[PDB]
Formats: sequence, C-alpha cells, structure tokens
Amino acid sequence: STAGKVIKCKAAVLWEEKKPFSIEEVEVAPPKAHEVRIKMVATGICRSDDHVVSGTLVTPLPVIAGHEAAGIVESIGEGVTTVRPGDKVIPLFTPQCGKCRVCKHPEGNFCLKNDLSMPRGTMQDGTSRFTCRGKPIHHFLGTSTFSQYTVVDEISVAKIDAASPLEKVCLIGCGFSTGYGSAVKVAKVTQGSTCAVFGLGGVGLSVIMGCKAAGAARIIGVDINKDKFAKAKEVGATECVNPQDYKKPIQEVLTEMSNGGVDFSFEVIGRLDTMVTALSCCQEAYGVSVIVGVPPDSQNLSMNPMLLLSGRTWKGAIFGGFKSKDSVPKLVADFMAKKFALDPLITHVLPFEKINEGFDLLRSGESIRTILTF
Amino acid sequence: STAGKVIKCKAAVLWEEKKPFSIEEVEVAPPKAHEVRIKMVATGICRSDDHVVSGTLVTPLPVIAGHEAAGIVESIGEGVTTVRPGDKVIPLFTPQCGKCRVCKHPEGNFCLKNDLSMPRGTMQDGTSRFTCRGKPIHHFLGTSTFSQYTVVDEISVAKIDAASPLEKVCLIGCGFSTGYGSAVKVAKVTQGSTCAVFGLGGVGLSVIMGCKAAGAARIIGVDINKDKFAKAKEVGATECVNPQDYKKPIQEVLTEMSNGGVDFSFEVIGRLDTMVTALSCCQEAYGVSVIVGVPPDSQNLSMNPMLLLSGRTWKGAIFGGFKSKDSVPKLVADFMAKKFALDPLITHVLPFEKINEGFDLLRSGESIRTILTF
Ligand SMILES: NC(=O)C1=CN([C@@H]2O[C@H](COP(=O)(O)OP(=O)(O)OC[C@H]3O[C@@H](n4cnc5c(N)ncnc54)[C@H](O)[C@@H]3O)[C@@H](O)[C@H]2O)C=CC1
Ligand SMILES: NC(=O)C1=CN([C@@H]2O[C@H](COP(=O)(O)OP(=O)(O)OC[C@H]3O[C@@H](n4cnc5c(N)ncnc54)[C@H](O)[C@@H]3O)[C@@H](O)[C@H]2O)C=CC1
Ligand SMILES: O=CNC1CCCCC1
Ligand SMILES: O=CNC1CCCCC1
Ligand SMILES: [Zn+2]
Ligand SMILES: [Zn+2]
Repeated sequence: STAGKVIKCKAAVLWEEKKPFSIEEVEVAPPKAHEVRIKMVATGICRSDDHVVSGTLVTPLPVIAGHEAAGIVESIGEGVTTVRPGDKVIPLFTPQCGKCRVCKHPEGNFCLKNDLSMPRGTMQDGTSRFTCRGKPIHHFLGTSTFSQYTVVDEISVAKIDAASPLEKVCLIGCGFSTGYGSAVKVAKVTQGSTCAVFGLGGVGLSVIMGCKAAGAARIIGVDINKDKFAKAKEVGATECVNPQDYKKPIQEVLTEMSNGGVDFSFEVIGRLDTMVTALSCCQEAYGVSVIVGVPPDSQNLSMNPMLLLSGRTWKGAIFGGFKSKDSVPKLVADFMAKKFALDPLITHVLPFEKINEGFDLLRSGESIRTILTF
Repeated sequence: STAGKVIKCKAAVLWEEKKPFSIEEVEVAPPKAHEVRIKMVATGICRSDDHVVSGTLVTPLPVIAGHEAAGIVESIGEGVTTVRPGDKVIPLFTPQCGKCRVCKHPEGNFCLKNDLSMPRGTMQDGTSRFTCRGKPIHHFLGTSTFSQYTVVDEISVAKIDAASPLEKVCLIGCGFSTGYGSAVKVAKVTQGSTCAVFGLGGVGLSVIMGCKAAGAARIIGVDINKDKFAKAKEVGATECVNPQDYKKPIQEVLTEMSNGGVDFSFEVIGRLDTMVTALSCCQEAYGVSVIVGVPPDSQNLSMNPMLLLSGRTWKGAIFGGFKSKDSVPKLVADFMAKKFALDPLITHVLPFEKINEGFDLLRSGESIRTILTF
C-alpha cells in the first residue's frame, strides 16, 4: 500500500548547528533503481551524530543524521537483488560497492563510493529523497536513520538474520563493530599483550571487548570521567586511569605501568592531543597505535617523527576495518550465537520522539548508548 | 705487539659543528671487559654522518663519527666470546644485547642499549676510549669508524665471513641493510605492487633494490636532483619524477600516476614536508608509508589525522628493522652467495685521508656512497 508512493513520516531534522533536532514531518520519495526504502525500527545515538551538531564533523545542512540503525525493507527499486520487502536490514555508512580497487583489496574497506571524504549529503546519484517544508534535505553518510523511513543505495544496506533483535543489533551498524574490529582486525591484538584504550564510551568499550577476545593480559582504560570505569572493568579492563589524577602526562604514566610502553594503544575520543599521547604510550620499537576517534574538521596535529623512526606503527580505520556488506551479516550471526554481548553498551532506551533527551544524556556523560525506538 | 697497550693512530676528529674533519693522531685505549678493539679496513660516508656536522643530528662533541664500516679484530677484552683477534667484523650502530624486551620481541630491533634516543657518546660503561691532544673525545652510536682503530662493546659488533670483501660489505653496516630491510621487512612490499621512493641516495637505492626483490611491478623514484635518475633505473625504478618539474604538489601527481595512490611509499631524505607528502601519496584505505630519513633535531611535523583514519599505515624504522647481530652475518653470507649487489651504490673510492673530499662529493650531489680505505 505504499510501494511506488511518497511516504509522509516523522524525522529528526537538523536545520543548523548547535541546535536541538526538530521532530517534524518529511516526505520520503520512493526508491529509484538500485535503491531500497527502509522502515526504521531502532537507531543508536553515536558521538559522530553529535559531531554533526557541534560542527566537529562537517557535512551539508540541513540534514537528517543517524547512521547506526536497523529496520525492515518497505520496498525496493528496479534491479535490487540483495534484499526484498520484509527483510531485516542494517544500513551501511561505509558502502561496499564490490567493484572499486578498495573493495577488491584483501585488507581495504573504505569503499571509494563513500560520502565521507568529499561530503555531498546525497544518494549515489547526487540527489536527495527527502523534502521538509517543501525544501530538499541532505542525507548523511548515505544512511540518514533519524527518520521513520529512509532510502539508501543498495551498496549501503545489508540483509541480516530474520530472527535478529533490531533494538540490539543496530549497534553492529557502527559502534560495536568499529571498536571490536579496531582491536581484532586493524591492530590484530595478540595473546598476552598489554593494551591501552583512550575513551570509554560505546566505541571504547567495544575495543575493550575485542582486546579481551584477542586474549590481552592487561587492558588499561583511560578516561577523564571516572564514572566510566566500572563498566569498562565489567567488559574486560584490568585497570583504569584518569589523566587528571596525575602530575605527569599520561603517556609517561602508561609507559611506567607497562615497563616501557604498551603493545597496542587506541585513541577512541577524537582529540588531536590524545592521538599523539596514545602513539607515544606504545612501546617505541614494536608498539602499534590505532586512531578511531574523529578529529575536529580540518585541524592538524603536531608530532615528532622520531616517535615513528624508532619502530612504532600508527594507523587508523573506519568501521573497524570491516568490509561492511560482507561483515555485518556475519557479525549479526555471531551475536545470535552469543559470541559477543551488546547489552553492556545499552544504558538507556527512549522513543524516537525523545531524541533530544537522548543527546542530552550523551552530552552529560551519563549514557553509553541510548537506543531510540520508532 | 699492540694488545693491552694504548694505540696511537690517525683519526678524523670533529671538534665542532660545521667544520671540516681534522685528520690527526689520537690515542685509543685497550678494550676493557666485554669490549673489542678493531683495526678499520673500509668505511662509508653516510648522510647521517653529515647530519652530525650540520647539526641536523645532535650528539656530544667533539666526536669521532663514522658508523658504516668493516675491519679486523686487533684484540678482545676479558669475557668476549663472539669474536676473536683476526676475525673480520662489522660494527653495529644499533646494538643487539639479546636480553632486553625489544631484543626478545620477534619484530623489534631497536635494542634498549642504543645510544640514539638519549645520546651520551660513550662506551656502554659511560666512558670514552679516545683521547686527542690530551682531551677526551666522544664515541658515535657505539661505533666511531672514522679512525684507524676503534673500540666497541661486544653487543655492538658482529663476526662475518673471513673471505668477505670489506671494501664492499661495509655498506651492510648501514645504508644497504637499512634501505633493503625497510622494503622487505618493515613495509613488506608485495608482489605486483606500486611503490614510491623519495630520495635516491645510497639508502633510497637500497629501498629500490628491496622493492624489486619483493616483486613490485612499479617503482617510482622521486628526487629533486635528476642526475640521480639513471642509477635509480639501473637498480629497478620503472619511472622517476622531479617535484621541481611540476606545478602541482607531488603527492597529487603520484596519486594520479598510480590511479588513486601507491601501495607503499618510503621517505628516504629527512624532511618533514616529504614525510607528510610520502604518507599522502599512498592509497588512503590500504596504503603503507615508511619513514627512513632522519628529521632535523627537535622539530615536529604537522599533519591531518584523517590521512590515517581512512586506513593508511605509517611506520618508521632503524636499520631496516633488522636485529643487528643476528642479521649482519646473514646479509654478508647472502652477498657472498650473489643474492644482491653492492657495486651500484659505490661511486667513489678514496683513501681515508681524503675524508673531507668525500663529504664534499656527498654534499655536491655527485656521489652515492664513497668508500674510504685505510
Ligand atoms: N573510526 C570510525 O569508524 C568511528 C569513529 N567514531 C568516533 O569515535 C569516538 C568515540 O565515539 P563514542 O564512543 O560514541 O563517544 P563517547 O563520547 O561516548 O566516548 C568518548 C569518551 O572519551 C572521554 N574523553 C573525552 N575527552 C577525554 C580526554 N581528554 N581524555 C580522556 N578521555 C576523554 C569521554 O569522557 C567519553 O567517555 C568519537 O570521536 C566518534 O565520532 C565512532 C564510530 C565510528
Ligand atoms: N632510519 C635509519 O636507520 C637510517 C636513516 N638514514 C637517513 O636516510 C636518509 C638518506 O640517507 P642517504 O641515502 O645516505 O642520503 P643522500 O643525501 O645520499 O640521499 C638523499 C637524497 O634526497 C634527495 N633530496 C633532498 N631533498 C629532496 C627533496 N625536497 N625532495 C626530493 N628529494 C630530495 C637528494 O637529492 C638525495 O639524492 C638521511 O636522512 C639519513 O640520515 C640513513 C641510514 C640509516
Ligand atoms: O560514526 C560513524 N562514522 C564516522 C566514521 C569516522 C569519520 C566520521 C564518520
Ligand atoms: O645512519 C645511521 N644511523 C641513524 C639511524 C636513524 C637516526 C640517526 C642515526
Ligand atoms: Zn567499493
Ligand atoms: Zn637489547
């Protein structure tokens, strides 16, 4: 009864930076060739969505944000072969076109069809499927999940197990898979190693889960909010440190604690200073440091390249290095088989209409991952 | 007839920065426990020795520099078990104590006994074996090869094949092994890949040799001195580019030439800007960049961490990543088995007394690696 027709529904529109979302009616066009329209069931609030509000992460406005979500296919455009109406799906903020050099490379996952490097805020075809007050509204990362319905390109959606609990597995669309993969795929944490994790939010906790799954002997959580420490320990941290408790810079503290530097460190905050601190705290000859946090737009860090010349490895990654469409269904299958837990990350549940309260909870430091239900 | 006695011999003393070496008589004390005195046969002129003269590399002065060399053991101190008088040996500017956490790690080679991180310019016991005009003179990297005789710690010397030609294998003491290992061990260049090498001196040419040995399909040499291009092609480069010939930044040129970025890049010059350019020219999702060149003292580079967040890997290494005492004898054996060539690196051979002429050749752009013969 809606296939081929415009859907009027509620969405959370961001009209300008540093303002509350506006919950109001939008028009969602029907899918074009190779597009899929999704009825949203649940979406997480990730710090990257807040970065759009704050101007840390620049993408065109006005916009429908939201990228960590799960829903049910309402209809498919011509030529779609990988999902059908009624299927449970997770939108992919990093596409997997399967055809570019990156998709073909064994390690790479940052598909060249992504809307991160040169943001347009559109569908792959350079147009939008959203109108609000008669005005076109931008998409975000080809997902836009803060809406009762969205339209995504086929390369930006994965079909998942029909018995999946969507109010949990939405986290596989971003924060869990990013943190977990950063440890197990990008860093390749080894048995018996010492790890340091900077930032103990939903992504930082998922890095800890991955370090523990890899068999690290020590996992040192680092956060300036000591309220984050109890849950970090529950999911695997062996110790936690608050830099503001020390007279010395935390790189020196962590080097001392690890008898000369950690094996693996992770920046999971988004600050230039902690990216350099995290590099410095890994062992100078064989340490590895992974940047996960998002830096403020266009800003450069400063660092001494002798930190690398001694033998450190520095890398970053999007989405935990996972090739998104191949990996999301397998991660859902692993969750259904109890291979990792998502409940530790979910501290609050709210209806979609209370989105602004959910962002207030994140900004206050009180939540890890609020899940919004449509 | 010299064992146990002070040797008076000639050496090239650097009394202050930005002056010629002074060729004059020095006194070399006999080796103490766990020390080895070596009669020098050949030593190369590396850019790192010039960095001491120019102040790019800070180490205590006055100093006997030189670190890329080969000689014959004249005597051993009490307790030495790994070399004996008459053995051919290469001094190791990165020691291999075998007992620290780095020596025990499968990947690491920057042994914690090194004199690079916190330069003291002494023997391991904190004293010097050199006197000149009655003044104590510092050591350099535990080697000090610009002298007819030197004294090194046992952990800073390797015994090599008694039939090895020392006027060639001295390059395995630094420049060849550094560049070759930077490609084959640190970057782990893959078959069929595209590489970019910034800097076509002795070390960059050895990176090219390593990329070719690893089966790279394309090897792009980058240098502002086009006189370096002919020899770079002889040893494996498929193309060379001079940044000065282009209106656009060379990272943009290399990205276009490689249809979206190279697989592996190497900075083998020692400039902050070319370290950032080499990182940028590797493919953003799966590229790897290795810093080999030595930065000017105490200076920081500036970079945008989104270069790493997309997926790049940035690393650096000392001495090609080779564990020094284990690897140098094997590299000499490989050379004797014709597995790689050293003659392409050697453009000039001069008596030791012409050391300053050798440095003038390096600074003018005319030489790759002058070998000084004692
Ligand atoms: N690379 C990728 O693909 C992804 C990157 N992100 C980014 O990862 C980062 C973390 O995201 P979430 O876990 O959702 O954020 P979050 O805000 O819940 O967690 C960040 C933590 O960092 C702590 N923190 C803030 N400043 C600190 C400081 N100076 N020192 C030590 N701790 C400090 C906070 O107290 C907080 O607990 C964000 O920058 C996000 O945008 C998130 C998912 C995907
Ligand atoms: N990481 C390690 O263990 C080692 C580091 N080094 C360092 O590696 C570097 C290279 O050493 P060598 O090959 O002996 O030096 P070299 O001086 O013979 O070669 C450097 C090359 O860089 C070129 N060059 C200079 N400025 C340039 C620019 N803006 N753009 C492009 N090319 C430029 C020069 O024309 C020259 O051909 C030096 O910094 C040296 O100190 C050397 C050996 C060991
Ligand atoms: O949080 C989800 N996606 C992020 C990935 C890192 C760059 C900004 C967008
Ligand atoms: O060239 C030999 N050794 C170099 C190694 C890199 C730091 C400066 C000294
Ligand atoms: Zn692709
Ligand atoms: Zn050691």
